[PDB]
Amino acid sequence: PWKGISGSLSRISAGSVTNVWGVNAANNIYRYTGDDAKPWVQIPGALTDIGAAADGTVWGVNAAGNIYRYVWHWTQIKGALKRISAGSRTNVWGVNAGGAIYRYTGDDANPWVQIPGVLSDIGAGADGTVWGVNAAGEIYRYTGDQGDPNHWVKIPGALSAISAGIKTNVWGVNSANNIYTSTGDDKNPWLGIGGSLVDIGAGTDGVVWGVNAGGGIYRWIRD
Amino acid sequence: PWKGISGSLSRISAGSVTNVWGVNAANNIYRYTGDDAKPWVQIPGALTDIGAAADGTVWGVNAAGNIYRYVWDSNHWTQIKGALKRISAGSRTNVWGVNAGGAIYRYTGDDANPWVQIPGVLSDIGAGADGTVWGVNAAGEIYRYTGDQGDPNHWVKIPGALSAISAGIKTNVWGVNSANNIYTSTGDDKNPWLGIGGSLVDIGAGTDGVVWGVNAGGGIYRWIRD
Amino acid sequence: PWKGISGSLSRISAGSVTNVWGVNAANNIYRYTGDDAKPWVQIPGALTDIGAAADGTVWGVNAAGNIYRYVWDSNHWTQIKGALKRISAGSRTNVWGVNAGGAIYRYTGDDANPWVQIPGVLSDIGAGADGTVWGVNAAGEIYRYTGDQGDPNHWVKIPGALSAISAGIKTNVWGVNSANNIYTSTGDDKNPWLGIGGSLVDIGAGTDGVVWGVNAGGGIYRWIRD
Amino acid sequence: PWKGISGSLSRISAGSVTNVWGVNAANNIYRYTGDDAKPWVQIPGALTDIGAAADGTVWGVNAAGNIYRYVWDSNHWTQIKGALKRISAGSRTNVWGVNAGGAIYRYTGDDANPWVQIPGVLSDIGAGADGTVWGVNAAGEIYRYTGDQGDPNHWVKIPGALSAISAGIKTNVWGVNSANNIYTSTGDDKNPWLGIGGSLVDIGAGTDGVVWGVNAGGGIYRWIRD
Ligand SMILES: CO[C@H]1[C@H](O)[C@H](O)[C@H](C)O[C@@H]1[Se]C
Ligand SMILES: CO[C@H]1[C@H](O)[C@H](O)[C@H](C)O[C@@H]1[Se]C
Ligand SMILES: CO[C@H]1[C@H](O)[C@H](O)[C@H](C)O[C@@H]1[Se]C
Ligand SMILES: CO[C@H]1[C@H](O)[C@H](O)[C@H](C)O[C@@H]1[Se]C
Ligand SMILES: CO[C@H]1[C@H](O)[C@H](O)[C@H](C)O[C@@H]1[Se]C
Ligand SMILES: CO[C@H]1[C@H](O)[C@H](O)[C@H](C)O[C@@H]1[Se]C
Ligand SMILES: CO[C@H]1[C@H](O)[C@H](O)[C@H](C)O[C@@H]1[Se]C
Ligand SMILES: CO[C@H]1[C@H](O)[C@H](O)[C@H](C)O[C@@H]1[Se]C
Ligand SMILES: CO[C@H]1[C@H](O)[C@H](O)[C@H](C)O[C@@H]1[Se]C
Ligand SMILES: CO[C@H]1[C@H](O)[C@H](O)[C@H](C)O[C@@H]1[Se]C
Ligand SMILES: CO[C@H]1[C@H](O)[C@H](O)[C@H](C)O[C@@H]1[Se]C
Ligand SMILES: CO[C@H]1[C@H](O)[C@H](O)[C@H](C)O[C@@H]1[Se]C
Ligand SMILES: CO[C@H]1[C@H](O)[C@H](O)[C@H](C)O[C@@H]1[Se]C
Ligand SMILES: CO[C@H]1[C@H](O)[C@H](O)[C@H](C)O[C@@H]1[Se]C
Ligand SMILES: CO[C@H]1[C@H](O)[C@H](O)[C@H](C)O[C@@H]1[Se]C
Ligand SMILES: CO[C@H]1[C@H](O)[C@H](O)[C@H](C)O[C@@H]1[Se]C
Ligand SMILES: CO[C@H]1[C@H](O)[C@H](O)[C@H](C)O[C@@H]1[Se]C
Ligand SMILES: CO[C@H]1[C@H](O)[C@H](O)[C@H](C)O[C@@H]1[Se]C
Ligand SMILES: CO[C@H]1[C@H](O)[C@H](O)[C@H](C)O[C@@H]1[Se]C
Ligand SMILES: CO[C@H]1[C@H](O)[C@H](O)[C@H](C)O[C@@H]1[Se]C
Ligand SMILES: CO[C@H]1[C@H](O)[C@H](O)[C@H](C)O[C@@H]1[Se]C
Ligand SMILES: [Mg+2]
Ligand SMILES: [Mg+2]
Ligand SMILES: [Mg+2]
Ligand SMILES: [Mg+2]
Repeated sequence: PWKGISGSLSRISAGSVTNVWGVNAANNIYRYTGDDAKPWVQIPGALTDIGAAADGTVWGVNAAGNIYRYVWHWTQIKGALKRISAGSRTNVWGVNAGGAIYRYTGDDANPWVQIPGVLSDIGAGADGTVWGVNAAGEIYRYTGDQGDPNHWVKIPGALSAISAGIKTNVWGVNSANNIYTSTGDDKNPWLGIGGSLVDIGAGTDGVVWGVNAGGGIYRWIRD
Repeated sequence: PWKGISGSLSRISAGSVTNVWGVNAANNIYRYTGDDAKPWVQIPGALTDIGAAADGTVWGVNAAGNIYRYVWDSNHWTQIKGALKRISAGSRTNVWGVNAGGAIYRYTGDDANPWVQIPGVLSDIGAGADGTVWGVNAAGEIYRYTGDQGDPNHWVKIPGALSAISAGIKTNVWGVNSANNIYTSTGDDKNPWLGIGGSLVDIGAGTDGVVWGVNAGGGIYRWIRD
Repeated sequence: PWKGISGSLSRISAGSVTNVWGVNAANNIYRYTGDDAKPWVQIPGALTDIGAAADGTVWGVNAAGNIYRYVWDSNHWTQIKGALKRISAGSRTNVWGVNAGGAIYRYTGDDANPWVQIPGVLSDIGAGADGTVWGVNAAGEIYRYTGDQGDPNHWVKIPGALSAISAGIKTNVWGVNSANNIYTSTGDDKNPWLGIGGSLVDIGAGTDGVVWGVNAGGGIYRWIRD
Repeated sequence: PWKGISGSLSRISAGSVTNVWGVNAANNIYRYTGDDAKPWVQIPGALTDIGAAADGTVWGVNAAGNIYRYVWDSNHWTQIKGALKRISAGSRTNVWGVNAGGAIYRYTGDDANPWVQIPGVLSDIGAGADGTVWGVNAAGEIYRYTGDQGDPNHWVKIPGALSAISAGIKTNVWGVNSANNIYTSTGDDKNPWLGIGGSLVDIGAGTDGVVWGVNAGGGIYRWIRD
């Protein structure tokens, strides 16, 4: 099931059990302390989406679309994005307000390359896994680095938010707030997990965190 | 070549050099200690197959078909609903099994609804930390999973014949045939197996390259490269 | 058994076979080179404890209690505000320490506000790449962190007595007691430790299975399995 | 020291102990089997440089400059548009090359638009699983990539001279100079290299610490620590 963790967040990302970040409705930024009794520290800045990777990589975008990378507070990286996901230093993707899709090049002076397609959310994993959903709710998995010249393969179902920590840990929520996890069977690809969430973050190590419409925060209790 | 390790085991699984478990003919459970002078510690419980992952995840099944996950606390094991005969854990997120009728199952991550059936028929399976999955059927035919890579037939047949298989990562795949001959994957599907000297009935191939096996008389071996 | 490695060190930390660091009695800092013929290179600075992670992260504290993180450039170290006496780095995201009054701290990832106090009292701590954390208190009592797993008491006591502890991953946990006796975790909380021949005063257990130690006379050892 | 391994190779790359590939003077391709008694299996195709990652990713270039990625199925290789002379694969997401005019390229993850030029001029490059990238230029000057860390000049020069370099992770960086002398990085940019006994013309340094090399007469060696 799910365990409630005190606090309020509107978007959340989990790269690993030790790297979990979110933003609240007001755009305040928080990182998970590892202490469930005192679970958040506020990190200076303002963001509306955030992507936290297994290796400690953290990227975010603000309401205007400005893009930032955490420097271990924030360095702006040129461009404009509306949603962002970071699975690792080398696998960072986002989408802009118009739905265009970009992947980070690793060159801060020329930081994005556009990837053909249209998406409204995206999840990028440490292992290179990339999944997305479009405005209508259609679901895609990236194949453009695997020889597919149409880049994306549609996977049945409908989701509004998605997160991929690894090939084997992919979760999303539909517009109704129903929660799904990928089965690993493209012909029968989702299994419903009880609960209601509006955003979700799935880590490479299996950790899964989510927030519901009211801002309540949950960690999946797999044991 | 192989280094002989003291003790007696019937099935074995290796996820990493620090997470290697086995079961003996009496169904006792043992974990490798890291010291070849005192290699095994008995973990309470009874199992007939076991899967141990690099991330620490350990799953097992017993003679009745009951399914267990190790909980790393003083309760030791939790029973997960269902019935399985063989099991393999590549990681927390990549756990597969085969039931007594040869049906194939993948763990869903929901203990309340824990398995989805994956099409096919197998007799042994090996799952890895990177999502890699290989299986063998009762006639010895060998398959690698493709159902998460857009293949509507779920599995691709790889030439050869094996009776047990293990695949802790895409790059470390090993099996044995019914005659106890040992093979490792070349990574070339058109020339897929290299014979390795020795004799084993079960094998465990870790994500980190460790390889452990057991032979028909209970003898235990670890692979030595240097 | 242990292989003796030349040189002299007082404390040691191993994150992986390629990231092993120590300090000597003079507070000089050394990094393992990967060649047992010329095993140490002195890194400029002065420290009394050090934590080295598999991901390359290295943290240290000096005799004054000052806290440093290695920056992997010609500046070498950056001072992080606060005071600590012992430190362990499992990864960039999992760094813990204990101060001179036994209070426990976890790194927040914000150098401007770097520590949160975790309830408890300890004298040594070992943090891993998977989030695993073990500690010991001054009476030798042993604890494993549970405060990120819903436990309002933050730690579970594990039977036994140790004075130094290291835990680079859930599956590779080692310690020494005040008499210099060496123990490794069995993974069974009801039968938790296996004695290992040898004698050490500090130990470092890597994510990849590497294990290094130092003895009371400064002697340095690496664990050999094969 | 080095262990000699049978066979003959001209260039080599090691991503992990289980993913090591090379090419010989005839441009034949070989993969390491894991058994030093029968160490190589020829993989069909022709290449002049190769990069093999810990995650299984393998890229290569041929004498014409054509670029290939291994597809782990019976087709073996897929050609990727462009021309390169040297290549290194740290992981699926971190692949770099140098073309015959010394221009530097990073893989974009889009086979239809596969390369972005990174400013600079190099003659060899080594990329790691953690994003680490090192290069050398034709005069032997050594650089480490900083262009993803806010540096508008993209590279920092590290003292010394090398002709081939490999960097499977931040903590395992090795090279050779034009005189075939072997060096490993100390992690101290002000005292950056340790000389290692032996003689090699190419080297591959894995994410897991494995190190392989080849010498001018085709001789193949693996580094042994214990
Ligand atoms: C993460 O939850 C936040 C919440 O969003 C509020 O900002 C509140 C004032 O602070 C809590 Se953290 C105690
Ligand atoms: C990440 O937070 C940003 C914020 O969104 C504003 O752009 C502000 C002007 O700069 C801060 Se960076 C401290
Ligand atoms: C990622 O930022 C994008 C931005 O969203 C615009 O599409 C702009 C036309 O292109 C930049 Se990338 C130069
Ligand atoms: C991922 O982008 C999708 C897009 O959202 C549309 O569904 C379009 C019809 O197909 C593309 Se896939 C090139
Ligand atoms: C993930 O897609 C879901 C979809 O959102 C609907 O809830 C539908 C009723 O079930 C599908 Se899963 C067959
Ligand atoms: C994660 O789903 C939550 C849901 O959002 C509601 O808060 C409900 C009251 O509790 C469930 Se937890 C089964
Ligand atoms: C692992 O080998 C075991 C063996 O299976 C027997 O249980 C025997 C009683 O003890 C040996 Se060593 C623990
Ligand atoms: C793993 O061992 C199992 C055992 O096989 C029995 O099913 C017993 C009922 O439960 C133990 Se675990 C309490
Ligand atoms: C994995 O367990 C299977 C079991 O073997 C049976 O096929 C049963 C009909 O379905 C269950 Se799925 C809980
Ligand atoms: C893996 O399952 C195999 C099965 O063993 C049979 O060979 C059957 C003819 O093919 C299925 Se693949 C759908
Ligand atoms: C792995 O398959 C083996 C098979 O089991 C037989 O030993 C056969 C003689 O050789 C094949 Se490898 C061509
Ligand atoms: C690591 O051992 C050191 C030792 O601590 C002394 O600094 C000595 C001067 O040199 C030996 Se070897 C570098
Ligand atoms: C790690 O070494 C430290 C040292 O202990 C001193 O505190 C000195 C003030 O700073 C050096 Se790093 C400049
Ligand atoms: C980690 O440093 C601690 C320090 O030891 C003191 O307890 C001080 C009162 O609080 C600081 Se937290 C910056
Ligand atoms: C880890 O801290 C321990 C402490 O050392 C004491 O044993 C105390 C009685 O228990 C606390 Se656990 C809240
Ligand atoms: C790790 O704990 C040790 C302890 O330090 C003593 O050596 C005691 C005699 O044995 C216990 Se292990 C039962
Ligand atoms: C890897 O070494 C090879 C060598 O390059 C030659 O192709 C030779 C014909 O066979 C040796 Se061993 C496969
Ligand atoms: C990797 O080998 C290549 C080879 O070099 C040739 O370019 C040929 C045209 O293609 C083979 Se792969 C079909
Ligand atoms: C990597 O290939 C390069 C190539 O070497 C040339 O510089 C060409 C002008 O640009 C291509 Se980028 C497809
Ligand atoms: C890596 O490229 C180097 C290049 O080799 C030259 O040394 C040039 C003077 O500096 C560039 Se760094 C912009
Ligand atoms: C790696 O750089 C080497 C260089 O190649 C020369 O061997 C020189 C004599 O020594 C430097 Se290391 C100071
Ligand atoms: Mg997201
Ligand atoms: Mg098995
Ligand atoms: Mg320590
Ligand atoms: Mg190379």
